[PDB]
Amino acid sequence: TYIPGRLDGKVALVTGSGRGIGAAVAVHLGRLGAKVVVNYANSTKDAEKVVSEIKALGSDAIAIKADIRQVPEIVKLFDQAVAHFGHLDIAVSNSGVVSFGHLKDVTEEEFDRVFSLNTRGQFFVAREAYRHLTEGGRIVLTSSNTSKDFSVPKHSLYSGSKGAVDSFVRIFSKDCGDKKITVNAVAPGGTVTDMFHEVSHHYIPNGTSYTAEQRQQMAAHASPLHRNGWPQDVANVVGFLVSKEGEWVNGKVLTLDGGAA
Amino acid sequence: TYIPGRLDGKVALVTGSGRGIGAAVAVHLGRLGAKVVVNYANSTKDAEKVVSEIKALGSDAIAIKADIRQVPEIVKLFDQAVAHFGHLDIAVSNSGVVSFGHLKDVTEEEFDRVFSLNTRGQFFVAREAYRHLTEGGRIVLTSSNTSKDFSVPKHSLYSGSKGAVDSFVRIFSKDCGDKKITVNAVAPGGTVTDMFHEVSHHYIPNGTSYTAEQRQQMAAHASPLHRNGWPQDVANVVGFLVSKEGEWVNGKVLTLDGGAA
Ligand SMILES: NC(=O)c1ccc[n+]([C@@H]2O[C@H](COP(=O)([O-])OP(=O)(O)OC[C@H]3O[C@@H](n4cnc5c(N)ncnc54)[C@H](OP(=O)(O)O)[C@@H]3O)[C@@H](O)[C@H]2O)c1
Ligand SMILES: NC(=O)c1ccc[n+]([C@@H]2O[C@H](COP(=O)([O-])OP(=O)(O)OC[C@H]3O[C@@H](n4cnc5c(N)ncnc54)[C@H](OP(=O)(O)O)[C@@H]3O)[C@@H](O)[C@H]2O)c1
Repeated sequence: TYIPGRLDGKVALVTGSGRGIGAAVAVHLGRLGAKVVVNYANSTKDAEKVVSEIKALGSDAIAIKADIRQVPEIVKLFDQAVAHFGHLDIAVSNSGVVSFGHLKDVTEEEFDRVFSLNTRGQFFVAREAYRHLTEGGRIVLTSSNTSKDFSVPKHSLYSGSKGAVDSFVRIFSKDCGDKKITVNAVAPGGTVTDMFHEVSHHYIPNGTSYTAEQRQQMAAHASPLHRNGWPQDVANVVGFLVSKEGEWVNGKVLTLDGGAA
Repeated sequence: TYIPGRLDGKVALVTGSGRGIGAAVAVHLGRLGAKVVVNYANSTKDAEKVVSEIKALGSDAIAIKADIRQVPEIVKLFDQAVAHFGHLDIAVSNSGVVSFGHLKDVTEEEFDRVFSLNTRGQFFVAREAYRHLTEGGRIVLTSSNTSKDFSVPKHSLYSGSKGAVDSFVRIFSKDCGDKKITVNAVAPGGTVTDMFHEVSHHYIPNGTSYTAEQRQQMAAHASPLHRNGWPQDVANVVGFLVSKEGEWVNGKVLTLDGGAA
C-alpha cells in the first residue's frame, strides 16, 4: 500500500510560518512526517500555536524568531535549526509583504521595505539553505501570479520583487545541483490570508465600494473552479515539490491560482 | 513635415551613454533627429565624444553627470534635462553592471552593488521619467536574455536583477498609460562591449583556454545568423520602440539575441 510524499526522517524550515500561507505549509509538512522549524518575526503566540499543532499530529517543531530582512539573523536562524534538529533537508522561503502605489508615488523607503524582504531576504534564505542543507534537499521560494501571469495597476514594486525570485530559482537550480538540491518557487494567486483581505480591493475596478465578503466572493470567480485559493492549496503543492516524487520538478515556478490565468 | 521613424523635435535621455550600448543608443537617437541628454557616472571624456558625435550629425546634446544608484541624482538629472531643453519626451534606462558567482559565495555587498543600479536605479529612473515626461512619451529599460531566455550557472544575482525589470515594465505600462507613455524593455543577449569581455567565458561550452577575441568568435555562433550582437543592434530596436510607429509595443520585453534562444 504505497503512500506517496512522506517526509519521515526529514527536517524542514519555513520562514514566516506563524500565520497565513507559511503556517499551513508548516503544519502540512509536519503532517507529512517532517520535523519543522517555525520561523517568525513578530507573531510569537501565533507561531507557538503552529508548533503546538504540529506536535499534536505526532511530529516535532520549534518556533525560532528571526527578521529575514537581516542577513546575519538568517545565518543564525539556520545555525539554530541544525544545532537543534541535527540536520536540515527542506527550506521554504515564504515571508513577504505586499505593496500598492502608482509608480509616480513610490518612495525609496517603500522600494526598500519590499525588496529587503521579498527579494533580498529570499535570496539569502536560499544561500543559507544551500550552505546548511543535506545532499538531496529541497528549496522552495515564494513568488506570485503578479510576477508574470497577472497585471494589476499600481502593483509594479511588488510584481517586480517576485519577478526577481522567478529568475533566481531557475539559476539557483544550476548552482544547487552540485549538492543534488532542487530549487523551485510557488507563485500563488489570490490566497485567503491577512495579506489578501488587506489588498483585495485592487483586484477589482475601484473595489472599495464592496464589503470584504463581496470582494472575497468576487475573487473566488477568478478560477474556473469557482472557489478561492487557500493556504492549504499552496501547502499541498509545496509538500509535493519537497517530496522524493517532486525531484524532476527543478528550477521551475508553479503558478497556483486554480486555473485563473 | 513629419518623417516616419524619425524623432525630429523630440528630446531623449539615455543613462550611462558615455560608452557601451548606451553610447550607441544615444548617437542613434541623435541621428534620428532627437536632442540628447548623455548621462554618465565616471566616463567624462567618453561622454563628451558622444555629445560631439551627436552635434556632428546635425543634432544637439549635453552630457550630465549623475550616479544612477543615487535617487536624488536621478531627480537632478531629469530636472536639468527639462531645464536645459525645455521638455523631455524619451527616457532610456541603460546603465548596468554584470556579476558572476555561485549562490553560496554571494555577499550582501555584491547583492546590493548589483541591485542598487540594475533594479532599484532603473525603477527610479522610470519614476522620474514619468514625473518629467511629456504626454505621449516613451520609457525603455534594459533587461537581459539571462532574465528568462538563457540560463547560466553562477549568474543568479544578475539574472534576478533583470527579472525584476521584466515585471516592472509590464506594470509600468499600466500606470504610465495615464500620460499615454509607453514602457518597454530591451533584453540583449551577448553584445560586444566592455561588459561582454569580462564574462564571455561563462557563455561558451569550454572556453577556458581562450582569450577575449577567441571567446568572442565562439560566441558569434549562438545566433543562427553566426555573428555577435552589437550596441547598434540594441540602438536599432530602441529607435523603433521610441518612435511614433512603435506605440503598439507597450509593456513588453524584447529579447535581442539574433535568434539564439
Ligand atoms: N496571500 C496572497 O493572496 C498571496 C498571493 C501571492 C503571493 N503571496 C506570497 O505568499 C507569501 C505568504 O503570504 P501571506 O498571504 O501568508 O502573507 P501574510 O498573511 O501577510 O503573512 C505574512 C508572513 O510574513 C512574515 N513576515 C513578515 N515580515 C517578516 C520578516 N521581516 N521576517 C520574517 N518573517 C516576516 C509574517 O510573520 P510575522 O507576523 O511574525 O511578521 C507572516 O507569517 C508571501 O511571500 C506573499 O508575497 C501571497
Ligand atoms: N553587453 C552585454 O552582453 C549585455 C547583455 C545583456 C544585458 N546588458 C545590459 O545592457 C546595459 C548596458 O551594458 P553595456 O554592455 O553597455 O555595459 P558596459 O560596457 O559595462 O557599460 C556600462 C554603462 O553603465 C554606466 N554606469 C555604470 N555605473 C553607473 C552608475 N552608477 N550610474 C550611472 N551609470 C553607470 C557606465 O557609465 P560610466 O563608465 O560613466 O560609469 C557605462 O556607460 C546594462 O544594463 C547591461 O546589464 C548587456
